[PDB]
Amino acid sequence: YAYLETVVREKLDFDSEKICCITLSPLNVYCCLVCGHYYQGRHEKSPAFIHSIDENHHVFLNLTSLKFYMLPQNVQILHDGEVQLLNSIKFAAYPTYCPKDLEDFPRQCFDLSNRTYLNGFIGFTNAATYDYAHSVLLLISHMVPVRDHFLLNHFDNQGEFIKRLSICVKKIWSPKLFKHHLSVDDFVSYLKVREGLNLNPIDPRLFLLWLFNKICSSSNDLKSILNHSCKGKVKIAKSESVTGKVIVKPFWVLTLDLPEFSPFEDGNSVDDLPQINITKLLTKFTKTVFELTRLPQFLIFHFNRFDRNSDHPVKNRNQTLVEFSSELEILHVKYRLKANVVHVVIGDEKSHWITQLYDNKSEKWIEIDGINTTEREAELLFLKETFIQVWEKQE
Ligand SMILES: [Zn+2]
Repeated sequence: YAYLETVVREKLDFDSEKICCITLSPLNVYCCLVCGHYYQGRHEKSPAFIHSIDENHHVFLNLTSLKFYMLPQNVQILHDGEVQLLNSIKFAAYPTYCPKDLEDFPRQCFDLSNRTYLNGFIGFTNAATYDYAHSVLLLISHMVPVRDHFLLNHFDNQGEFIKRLSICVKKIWSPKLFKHHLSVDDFVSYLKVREGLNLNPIDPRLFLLWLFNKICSSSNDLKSILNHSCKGKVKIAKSESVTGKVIVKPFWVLTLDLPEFSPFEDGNSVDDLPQINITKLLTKFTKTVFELTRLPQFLIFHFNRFDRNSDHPVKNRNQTLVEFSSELEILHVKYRLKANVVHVVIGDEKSHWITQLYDNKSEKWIEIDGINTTEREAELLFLKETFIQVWEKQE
């Protein structure tokens, strides 16, 4: 254990692509726990073994089996579980939870630089590229029954996609992060390279639908939980008694169409701009007849901002001001707002996506924009352009 004082936790990032930085191989990759680079190991002549002699760095983590090794001794560090430093590092690579930990989530935590964060309510690097994916991962990680299943189970038997996704969800909730933000560049890049994710354009709705469908085709357990918790159903219906066509359509996400909008009208006050209350968008179902015949525990709405089959879809998007508060009722079933994905503008204008999430325990809204988090007031959330919302059914 003499070498454990050489470990430098601040250099360790386990969100990176798991490849050897010398051979670019993904096979048998180790992380050097002194400098944090990855090396294929661990036999003589391997990059990790050579690194250990030439750079004088001797403590490694096998990134696949999570066992610790001394090199060039080439011996496993046993009882790594009794060693605080080692527990800490193994937890950074693969957070573990028991049911009672979840009872005190979320809570204020501190990263290694003593920056405080509320666990589960953290941001992500490279929002310029992956903001649409950050919002979707946060949404699904904050649906308690889905989150709990990912945090408390292991997924070595359900294929590479489900294992990688489970690890993202486990890190999103980690109360012991070394730094208070995550990278999911490699996860999203893996989806494009190996799981055929190739939508262009893409946005939080298209990616949420893709990700729910991919989860369902990959895991029978998660399929049954998403089907039960998230999947709604709409029924559309119209001397000789005709019964008339009845379609029952399941949905993950219910699209609410906004009133016709002209991008060329300008004004200098909010009362000059079009507005509509969310309850009025739902009139369709609460007044051919449309009915929500299955109301899920989590009801996800999409506000149809974009006409993608016309020129400059972002610039010409429907900017009707959608008004909502934190509660809603649909034919006597009450819901409370839990998540709000907002569209921000930064050839066409470019979309940027930010995610606001509700914490029941402290009763605060936290807005996650890139790695920044800011509290927001509930009554003013609707002033930004809402795109997707998650509502949770109340007893
Ligand atoms: Zn090193």
